[PDB]
Amino acid sequence: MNQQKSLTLIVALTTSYGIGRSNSLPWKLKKEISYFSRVTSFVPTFDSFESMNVVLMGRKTWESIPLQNRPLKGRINVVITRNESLDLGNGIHSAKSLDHALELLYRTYGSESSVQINRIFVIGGAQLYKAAMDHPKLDRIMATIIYKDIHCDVFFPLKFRDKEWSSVWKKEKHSDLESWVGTKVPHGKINEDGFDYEFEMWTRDL
Ligand SMILES: NC(=O)C1=CN([C@@H]2O[C@H](COP(=O)(O)OP(=O)(O)OC[C@H]3O[C@@H](n4cnc5c(N)ncnc54)[C@H](OP(=O)(O)O)[C@@H]3O)[C@@H](O)[C@H]2O)C=CC1
Ligand SMILES: CN(c1ccccc1)c1cnc2nc(N)nc(N)c2c1
Repeated sequence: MNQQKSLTLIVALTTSYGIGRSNSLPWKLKKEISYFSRVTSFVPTFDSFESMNVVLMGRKTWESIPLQNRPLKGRINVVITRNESLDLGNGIHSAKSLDHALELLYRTYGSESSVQINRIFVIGGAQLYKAAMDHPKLDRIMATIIYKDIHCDVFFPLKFRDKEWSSVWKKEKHSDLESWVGTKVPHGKINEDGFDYEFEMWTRDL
């Protein structure tokens, strides 16, 4: 009683699949973070009476977030680590794998509980992204494509926008991005502190 919900991956990456620098983001793009926050937080009106989304993230990503911004507010946060240690935790769930997270989530927020899960997002680590791309339930990438070869030292693990992956991964119409996301979303290049970036949505049949 586990594999009912698909997973969505959300990432901002350069054209050379760069995602990370010295354990942080290699840009500072306030509107891109606003998009990330709205997408990961958005629940249909009828359902936000008790439903919330889930953000699953790697322990190095969790450590990368400024303390003022943990746990990611208004979403259920779950940190994936092989080391059942202590992320001294507000209510900070921890699991040793992406499947252990889902089990913990379905156990914790059951069809009877006061808080109910709406959508489930994987928000990073390269290492956690790698696990997600291998997961049979993952069917959607909310990608922010950043059009600058920004120097990075951590890379998204699977070239999903490249030719070799084009039979599996398909980029959806911008109107299809909107209603999945449930809001008007800028179409085309956005410019914030020197780079062009744009919002994309890719899917892969289960
Ligand atoms: N969209 C973007 O642009 C994003 C960029 N980032 C950036 O990504 C970089 C971090 O990526 P990365 O270093 O790969 O870090 P991760 O966040 O993937 O954290 C890696 C660690 O988390 C745990 N982990 C990850 N996957 C699994 C798994 N499948 N099973 C069990 N444990 C797992 C392990 O923790 P342990 O060692 O405790 O066993 C692993 O050592 C940072 O620069 C951050 O800024 C992060 C999110 C988004
Ligand atoms: C890790 N992260 C973050 C979030 C809040 C504060 C500092 C860092 C972050 C920031 N922006 C993100 N943008 C997208 N499109 N996808 C992600 N997984 C993103 C993740």
